Amino acid sequence: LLSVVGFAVDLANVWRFPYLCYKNGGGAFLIPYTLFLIIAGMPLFYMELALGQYNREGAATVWKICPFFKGVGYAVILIALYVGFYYNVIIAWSLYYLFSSFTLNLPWTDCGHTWNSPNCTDPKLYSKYKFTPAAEFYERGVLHLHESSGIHDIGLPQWQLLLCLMVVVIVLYFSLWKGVKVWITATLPYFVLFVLLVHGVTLPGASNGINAYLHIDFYRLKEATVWIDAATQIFFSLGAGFGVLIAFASYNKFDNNCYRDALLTSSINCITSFVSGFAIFSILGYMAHEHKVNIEDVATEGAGLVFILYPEAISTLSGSTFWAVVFFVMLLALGLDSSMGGMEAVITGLADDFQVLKRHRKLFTFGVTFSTFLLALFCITKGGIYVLTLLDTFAAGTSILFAVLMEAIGVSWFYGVDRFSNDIQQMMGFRPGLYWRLCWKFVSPAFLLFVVVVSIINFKPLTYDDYIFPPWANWVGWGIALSSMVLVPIYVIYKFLSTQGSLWERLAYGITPENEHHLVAQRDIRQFQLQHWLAI
Ligand SMILES: *[C@@H]1O[C@H](CO)[C@@H](O)[C@H](O)[C@H]1NC(C)=O
Repeated sequence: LLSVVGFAVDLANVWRFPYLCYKNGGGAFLIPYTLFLIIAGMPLFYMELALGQYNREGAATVWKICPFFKGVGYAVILIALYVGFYYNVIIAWSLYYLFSSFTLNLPWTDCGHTWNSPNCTDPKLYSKYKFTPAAEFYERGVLHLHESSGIHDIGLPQWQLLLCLMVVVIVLYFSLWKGVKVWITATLPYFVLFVLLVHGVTLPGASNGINAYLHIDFYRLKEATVWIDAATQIFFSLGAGFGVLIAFASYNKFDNNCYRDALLTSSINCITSFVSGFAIFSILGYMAHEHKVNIEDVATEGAGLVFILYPEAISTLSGSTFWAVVFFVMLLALGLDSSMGGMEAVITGLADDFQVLKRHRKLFTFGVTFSTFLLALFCITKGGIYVLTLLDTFAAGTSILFAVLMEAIGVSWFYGVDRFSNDIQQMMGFRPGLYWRLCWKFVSPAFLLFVVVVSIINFKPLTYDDYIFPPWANWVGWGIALSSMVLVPIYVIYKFLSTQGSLWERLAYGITPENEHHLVAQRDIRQFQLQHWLAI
């Protein structure tokens, strides 16, 4: 139970799920989330865990089972880097909020400070939500967003955010430069969410919030963005698609039970997400009651909802300083562990691939943490929330859905879901079952392909709150998405143009596992027969 709750909650469930829910309503986002967690989330979580635990390799080198698909591991490592770029910036925000939380008069309470606009209006004394003292502290006091007109005109990095990001990358380096990889980081998210839930239900005007949460709008389900949001958040919360699961299972015992691991992680994720949305909407209803505004336009739908929503919940608690310090220490440590997991996925994959990097661990981890620092300097600029939004919507998006779709395809169709079931039976001692095989070979790939094509053809232009990104920003975002999606066909063409022989024996050498290339020469290969593909 401790092992599954330690990683069942991460920075995703606590930071990204609130604004993805609020942006898409109440249960209107919890319906696709649960359907994808049961249909595609849990099966592919269990598939990645079993793959890593059996093959004993990272994300990139696990594809010695089907060599044409190593581009998928390269893609997930690139996605992990891209996501760490702004995870470190979220941790910088957590550090700045924790540092600001060490006073009796919390800064996000009144409008009497130096960062406040002349239009800062607090209820204690039909407006907009950017004129509340909490949103004024987030935008004008932390981000300094008021000094940039858009993603074209981003300023220089923010000094305080620069120091916070330096501290983050330094602690990450000193946490990863020897460690091949705890009670508080695993128990405190749930305790904080429990306190949040109970104090939210006791708040005035939060019943309107929980009703707006429990009201499921099906016209939102008839459109396509809620499903893309739910799929991407499923793969963020569970960690499938960043190479973290395969890298972490590479170190698990051979007899370890990935079935029970996946089951507990997925069930705890579903319950945690439901109660997380419940508490988030309790606070949002309280804010709509306090600010005399509608619930649908009471806060931002960007990445900074938590840093506006949770400070306002804290300011209502008794002993606001203690609870602010506790919540932001929790957020700091949680996102810190998440970013450590991502960077360790990157390092483990690229070190299992190239041994010159496995022998040189300190230099490689310095190069990894120092590349994620220079490219996170863009997200701590004055217009860095626009770059962070671009990355958040494009780094892991259609890209991660495509990567996980190709993982499913390469494990189920080309390697064999029957071979995978035999390997799983060899690890644990029991066959997966019919539901798991039908989801691995047919249900999850079909749902993921549908979500990918719908994510491409139902693309809405990128926006911040009321800021329409220029078209070139959308082109740059699609370049960010394609930079990892093209690794799969590029590597297929590279592996085909680097193997001697005729067409069919090149194909055979590229779809046969590396350890039994002996049988390729004697022409006894499974995938060239029909009984391999008709196995359901
Ligand atoms: C913001 O304050 C400025 C002060 O000159 C002025 O534009 C107005 O009072 C406020 N703007 C809006 C849109 O309320």
